[PDB]
Amino acid sequence: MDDIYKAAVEQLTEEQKNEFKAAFDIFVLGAEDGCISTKELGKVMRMLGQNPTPEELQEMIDEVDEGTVDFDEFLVMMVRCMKDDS
Ligand SMILES: [Ca+2]
Ligand SMILES: [Ca+2]
Repeated sequence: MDDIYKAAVEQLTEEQKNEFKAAFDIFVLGAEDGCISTKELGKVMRMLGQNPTPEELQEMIDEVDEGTVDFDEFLVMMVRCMKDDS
């Protein structure tokens, strides 16, 4: 696991990770695909209750990405987004 990610991901409980994975899995054919599209990214985040803004999604893509998002990148983006609730 990339070490920066390791402590965004330490904010999440095992149960949150499992829930997040079940949503993510809806948007891939997991038997052959490990990434969702950048278009799908906001859809999975909204499925999980987050409401990222269009400028934010591009920003997270620029800052987190290693047009695609895999599961650990997705976890980091969820953790970032969870911190902008009001
Ligand atoms: Ca739960
Ligand atoms: Ca559930």
